[PDB]
Amino acid sequence: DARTDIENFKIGVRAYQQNTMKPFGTAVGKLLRSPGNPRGVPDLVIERAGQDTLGVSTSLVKPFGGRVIYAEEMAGRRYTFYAPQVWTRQRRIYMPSAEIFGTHLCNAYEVTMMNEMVAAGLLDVTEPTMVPWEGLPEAHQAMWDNRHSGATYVVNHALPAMGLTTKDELLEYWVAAQ
Amino acid sequence: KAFAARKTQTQSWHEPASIDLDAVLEDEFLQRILNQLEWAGRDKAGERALDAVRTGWTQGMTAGLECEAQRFAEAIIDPEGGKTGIQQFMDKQSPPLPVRRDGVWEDDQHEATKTALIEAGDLLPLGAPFYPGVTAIPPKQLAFGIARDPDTGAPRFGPPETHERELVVNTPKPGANEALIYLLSSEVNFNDIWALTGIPVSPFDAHDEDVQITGSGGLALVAALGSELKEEGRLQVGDLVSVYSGTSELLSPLAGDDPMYAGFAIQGYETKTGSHAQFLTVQGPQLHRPPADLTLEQAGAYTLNLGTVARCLFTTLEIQAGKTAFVEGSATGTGLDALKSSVRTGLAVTGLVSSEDRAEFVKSHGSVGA
Amino acid sequence: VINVSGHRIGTEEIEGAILRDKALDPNSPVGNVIVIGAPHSQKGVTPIAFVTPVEGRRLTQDDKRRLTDLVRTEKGAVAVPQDFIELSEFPETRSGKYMRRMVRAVVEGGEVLRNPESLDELARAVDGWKRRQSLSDTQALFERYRFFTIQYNLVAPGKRVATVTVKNPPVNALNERALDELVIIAEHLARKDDVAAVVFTGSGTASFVAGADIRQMLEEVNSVEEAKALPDNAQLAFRTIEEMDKPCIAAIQGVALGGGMEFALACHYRVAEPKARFGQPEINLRLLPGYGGTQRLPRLLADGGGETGLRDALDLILGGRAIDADAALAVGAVDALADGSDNALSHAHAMVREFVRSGDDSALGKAFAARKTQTQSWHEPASIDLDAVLEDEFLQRILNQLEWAGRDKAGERALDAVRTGWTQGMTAGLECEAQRFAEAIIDPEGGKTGIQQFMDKQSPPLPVRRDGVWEDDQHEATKTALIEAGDLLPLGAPFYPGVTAIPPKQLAFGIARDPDTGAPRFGPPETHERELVVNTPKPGANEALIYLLSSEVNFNDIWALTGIPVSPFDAHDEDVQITGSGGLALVAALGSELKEEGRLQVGDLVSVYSGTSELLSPLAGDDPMYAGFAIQGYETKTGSHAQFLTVQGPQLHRPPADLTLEQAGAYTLNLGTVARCLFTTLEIQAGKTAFVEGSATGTGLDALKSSVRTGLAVTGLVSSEDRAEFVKSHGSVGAINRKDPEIADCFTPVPDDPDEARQWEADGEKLLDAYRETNGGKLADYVVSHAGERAFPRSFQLLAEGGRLAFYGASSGYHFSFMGKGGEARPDEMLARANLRGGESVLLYYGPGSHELADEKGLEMVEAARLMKARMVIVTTSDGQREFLQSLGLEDAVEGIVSIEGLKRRLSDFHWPDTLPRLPDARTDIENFKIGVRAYQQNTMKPFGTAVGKLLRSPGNPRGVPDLVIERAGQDTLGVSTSLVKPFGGRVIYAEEMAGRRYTFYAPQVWTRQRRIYMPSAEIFGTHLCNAYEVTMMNEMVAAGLLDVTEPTMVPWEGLPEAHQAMWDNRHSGATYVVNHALPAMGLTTKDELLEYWVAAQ
Ligand SMILES: NC(=O)c1ccc[n+]([C@@H]2O[C@H](COP(=O)([O-])OP(=O)(O)OC[C@H]3O[C@@H](n4cnc5c(N)ncnc54)[C@H](OP(=O)(O)O)[C@@H]3O)[C@@H](O)[C@H]2O)c1
Ligand SMILES: NC(=O)c1ccc[n+]([C@@H]2O[C@H](COP(=O)([O-])OP(=O)(O)OC[C@H]3O[C@@H](n4cnc5c(N)ncnc54)[C@H](OP(=O)(O)O)[C@@H]3O)[C@@H](O)[C@H]2O)c1
Repeated sequence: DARTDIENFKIGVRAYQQNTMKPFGTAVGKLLRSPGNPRGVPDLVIERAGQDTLGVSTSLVKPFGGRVIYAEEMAGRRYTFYAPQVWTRQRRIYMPSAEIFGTHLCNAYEVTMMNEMVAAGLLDVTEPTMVPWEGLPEAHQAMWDNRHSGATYVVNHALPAMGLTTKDELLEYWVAAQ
Repeated sequence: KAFAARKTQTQSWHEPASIDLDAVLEDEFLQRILNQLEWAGRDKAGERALDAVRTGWTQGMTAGLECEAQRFAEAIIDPEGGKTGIQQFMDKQSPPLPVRRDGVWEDDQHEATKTALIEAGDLLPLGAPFYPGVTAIPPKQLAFGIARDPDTGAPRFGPPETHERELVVNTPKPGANEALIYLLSSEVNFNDIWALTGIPVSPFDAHDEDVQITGSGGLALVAALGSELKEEGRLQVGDLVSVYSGTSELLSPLAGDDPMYAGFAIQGYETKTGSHAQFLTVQGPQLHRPPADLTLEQAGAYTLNLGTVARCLFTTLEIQAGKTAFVEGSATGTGLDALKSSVRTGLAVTGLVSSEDRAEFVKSHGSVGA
Repeated sequence: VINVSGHRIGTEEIEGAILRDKALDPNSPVGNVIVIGAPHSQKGVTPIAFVTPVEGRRLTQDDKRRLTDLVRTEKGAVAVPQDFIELSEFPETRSGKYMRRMVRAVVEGGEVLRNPESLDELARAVDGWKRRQSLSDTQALFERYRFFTIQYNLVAPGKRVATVTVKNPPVNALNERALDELVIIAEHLARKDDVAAVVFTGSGTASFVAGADIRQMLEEVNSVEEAKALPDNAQLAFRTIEEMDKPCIAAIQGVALGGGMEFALACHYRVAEPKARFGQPEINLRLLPGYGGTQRLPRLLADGGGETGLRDALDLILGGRAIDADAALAVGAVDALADGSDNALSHAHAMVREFVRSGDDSALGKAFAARKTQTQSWHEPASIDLDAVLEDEFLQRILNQLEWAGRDKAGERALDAVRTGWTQGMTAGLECEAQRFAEAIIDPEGGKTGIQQFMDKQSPPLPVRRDGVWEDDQHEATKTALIEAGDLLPLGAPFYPGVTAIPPKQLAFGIARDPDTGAPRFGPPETHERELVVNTPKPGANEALIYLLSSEVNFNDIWALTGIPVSPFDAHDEDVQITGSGGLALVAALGSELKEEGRLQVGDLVSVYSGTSELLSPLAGDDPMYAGFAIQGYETKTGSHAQFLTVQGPQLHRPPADLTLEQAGAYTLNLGTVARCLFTTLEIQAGKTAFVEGSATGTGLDALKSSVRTGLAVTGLVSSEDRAEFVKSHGSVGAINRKDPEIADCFTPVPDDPDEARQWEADGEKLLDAYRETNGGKLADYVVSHAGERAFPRSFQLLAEGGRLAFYGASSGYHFSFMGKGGEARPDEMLARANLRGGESVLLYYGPGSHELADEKGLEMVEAARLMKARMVIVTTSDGQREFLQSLGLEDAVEGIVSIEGLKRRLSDFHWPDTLPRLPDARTDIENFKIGVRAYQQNTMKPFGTAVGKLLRSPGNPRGVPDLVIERAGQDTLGVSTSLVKPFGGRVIYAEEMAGRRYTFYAPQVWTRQRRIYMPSAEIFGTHLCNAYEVTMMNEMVAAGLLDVTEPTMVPWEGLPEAHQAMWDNRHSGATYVVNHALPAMGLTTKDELLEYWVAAQ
């Protein structure tokens, strides 16, 4: 685990890449080379229920929509993969009766859609637990220790009072506080 | 003029220099480095370096160059030199280099520097009112994050409550597509912690700065705009805006597909600076108009957690009303935003918690169970 | 009873109006209401509305805003609550009665026993409220006028700075009331010793001040007394600012035009944004500068530039054209520009800061003392010979143009004002200017005509600028002169990026305005498309400069060159238009941000995509085509038919390497449009059939080959047998000759008489027999249309059951028509097809053709949309139909209803057409075509969209635009519905038997905004060009062989006009044309082969 022993964790990640993914991707890449796919990366992997190579396949398939499929019976077997390879690159695994879709943050257009839904009521902004500037380290630690005092934290930088709702209220309270 | 001047410059380098090399080497920081080289096993290389510097400095560049080449060839084949240093760099096990002069953060000198800069007009106190277009943008600012140890150069990672420190850093200048914003608040997200701790990846590996400021989101005022943002005419100095933390290659043809797939990076977590600071530079499309009916505490609180949940539920999963949904961590952060959002979408949402209080909490948000 | 500022009003009257929400909305969060008169600093007493909500309900700010407009519409704006205070409960007595006095006592602070503990919750809310009011009445930061805001800020312990911001929202125009406020503001701030300096600016990013209110000078000035008030008020404000004893900076963040330019000139220092533009367009309305322009502009520019300064000032007044900010600074009309991340307002305040700290040593203190001296000298006669300067030959070309455009008497008035002050002093000029301005306004042959023409879009052109004179006699002589010096490279000259100096002048093909009249010289390409000498552009931060080796020859060029149906000059302010959408070029220079990107490099061989968009908008992540999109060369001022060009980074692409140089920059516009049409819009599938218009040339050919290569049974429309053979040789199942005498006469629009229309449909029977004989009994599953008005109806008739037509053009005309296809469907299913989502805004027509209040299908549609959680507005025919619906308890579904009958009652000139009104072809009759379109917009759309919008406005849809329209087959309002529904994906759906009826709409409303129409048995999707990501997918498929570039028919530089005309006449000598600029040979395949053949030539 990267917490208890990070120097040996980094070595294991590198050995995986250098002795498995790089040699294997190179060989596959030479055969998939084409004017349409210069780097020779698979768009889709057909995995097989009778082995546990899913980590390699998710790590080799193209980033951002790369797909891995199973068609055979997977009952009674364990499969494994490296989590960041699927979510941070948003890769998809289609199985006969189940699907695992990686997802990572959002793009700026989806934010505008989100705020459109917040305006329309379809979404609801959880009211944050406000924290002073000095309380930020404690809020981080409270999250890390799973001792949340509320649903979600926000640090106050320069809000003169809580409850304000317009820019003009902000500036007005500032000149009043002096 | 330049070639004729350089001609006379080089021929003067063949004669001993008129500057005292020994005196400058007494500099406190140049000494800090030497001790750092000792700590990192490069003290021998340092000696060879200063030998060639000193040789050429007193016997002419020629005599120096001759010396430099011999030490370099010796250093390579040296079992304790290049054979160790190069293998170390190539196995990603190299000790850190020292910091730069402009990157020394010492705990005992922070509060003095803060107050001195505030005595001058060089740093605004925290919470200070800022009227865009009127208030002078200070050159310095306060912020939270991690810095490299001045003595060893290693990132001072650790538990947030003891290692996330308030620091005096520079106020950034926006590029042509960037805005400078004065932060009223900042989102407190878990990616802040992964960085501050260095688990499982060091944020310093993605940039070449001696300090890391985290922070992905918040409420801000527009303080300045790059030339192209003014051409766009969407934003305006003085606008109250919430911050979206995603950054991408806005000039890539691939933007039509998804900016997430065009050199994407989360600010504060995968960039040198973030929103846990007084001032921040952001790309244009990071700034948004908050929904009007929200309070100022609400406006800068949700764009990371709720934006992620929105993509997860409506883009990736494409959830269908009436269906069942199982959410982890349904009582805090993203889990709660997902719990709430799926309930409102019309699903039969069940939540996972680690306390009976949290189970009642999610049942009061419309869950069929906990 | 409360006395709201002497207005006696009962609290019950206010309470009742608030309670009406419960009678209008069965889901109202309002439960109980009490209204109290709370003490107010000035109003004396002001009504506060305490409300307890329904169980579980909260009182949103959208609710308070609705309950506020409710008292307004019911009683009056005087009886409006200042705030709405929510409470958990009211003081209830033994039995339940509400103790109004208890609440009144607490609010009023008086001495209130018989009831529960609610009393504490009131005080808490009254306390909180009474404190927000104290802060409002004591705040000294903002002074809020109707069209201005003053923001004070402490700079030194006794010196405040004042920021006066103009705010009249569309363009910050100054109407009379704003001049009234601006006088008071200037006089007040002048007397405040508290205020050390003043900074004027405008809100928003578009305009500082773009002029006086033009409509007001026409509709509210019917006498000289009324007219004289506008100069008199405006000049007094500007004189007050000018003569003030404090530095007054104009921070110009947008355009400063007309009165806004006169506003800035009144100030002591001027700092502007590089995007700001400046001018005096009053002459365009047969007026003149009336707020000081005829005095401060020639005086200011003459002090800076001597005789020439005066000349330059006469250019701006008599010509009336605007200049960019670099020119304004050069001539001396502004003093500084805010480069980089600096902005006008901050810059100004930094000058005030340095002035408070250094006084007269500051740059602002010197400018202020200097201006003082400057102003007083304007009050004496000027030293420059005016009559002599007016002998300048270009000033004469302007005067001769004013007579041509009917503005000579306006010019005479302006020179009179100029000359009066130039000889007698600013004061005499300002008096004469003011009188002449007011005389011109009321003058029937002046303002009354000019303003009318301007608003109705019937003004003649203004002259060209002094620097925009292209005379054909001069071209070849100027070209050689520039070439012989180091300023212009000969056409086809080698260019080694990073080595060859960039010439300042260049050659290009395009259209210039006539130097005598200012009218664009539109005409047939071979006679009117001309080679001109223009400037080599300079790239912006996100832009690149490229040296064009070849150039795509596309139809949009021709539409631009001929000014049909739209002038390319309406979208910019230059004196020359250059077309050209795509080509092959080298990279010559990269802006700061394209060097940061790292993708492009100086020297790269690249193909050009013609799409431009707001790269920095958040909406990029959706589709760049929906983020301020515009095609270069056609919808922008410059194009690729030139030596040099500037483009956005995303326009430049790496061509497939296995292509030749001729192909590389030859296909992107066409095949890219075809790509989005086939693979994105239609989503064509293998095994289906398809019908492709113009299959033998251009986009049609690209579509044919691409559809064949995806595995479809493509037949092509064709006009000559020789082309039908050519099309068949590309793997098609067949072709059809639209000119064959057996079917030629049937390719026409659908007549108005419904009986003729159904006969028209029969007359296409021979056509469908032809198609079917070649497709094993089947009709077209897909259709690609672009010919337009005279082929779309038949192309639609060729569709199969459940087929999908797309189109991206309409060469024959934009008046589209089609006979509906048999088939009925459920509103349920149709809204599903259109992917109706909860929260989207829907428009539904009720009682479409009749006055009978029963429309069973109409109610079914309401029920369908209601079940999908849709914000609905209903449009009925009559008031009886509207009142019929109001008894069906649809309040939880429809946000409102409006009847066409009601709009006709309230709007004399509102027109509801039975069908798209036919207009004269722009080819034949341009001016009357332009007149008819704006009649539709002004008398049909703008009224009907406003009424609908006001009922659909919500936070999620601030501008109240329908996301989808449920049309009705019994009417032909499709032109309205396609014009109203949001652009970029908007949808209209039919769910009823459309057979035997005609339906009409305006072509560009569907394709250029890519709106979709769903019908039971057919679908019409608009498509348009493509985004730069789709281009990467195109070249990707090209390299992979899934797509094939058609070899371009290469023509020389001198042949581009003929090549364009060949396309226009359908006299093609090949498939598509490309113009060669600097390709030394044909068959080259690498950049290094290009440069090596250049050296071999020299
Ligand atoms: N890819 C992205 O873009 C993105 C975006 C946002 C967040 N994240 C990541 O998602 C994770 C959550 O972030 P957050 O904002 O929601 O943090 P949070 O507010 O602190 O909540 C984390 C939740 O995890 C639950 N939890 C902890 N250990 C668990 C376990 N062994 N099994 C089940 N639940 C456990 C806890 O709930 P209970 O104890 O009640 O069960 C806790 O509420 C983080 O790792 C974050 O880095 C990623
Ligand atoms: N929306 C967009 O982005 C976009 C993009 C590209 C092009 N366009 C437009 O689509 C149209 C074609 O562009 P292009 O480059 O392909 O032009 P093109 O190369 O000149 O070909 C147009 C074809 O249309 C056919 N045609 C002319 N009149 C016809 C009629 N009354 N009925 C049926 N067919 C007729 C002709 O073939 P036959 O006469 O042999 O039958 C002709 O070959 C133009 O109007 C263009 O403005 C739009």
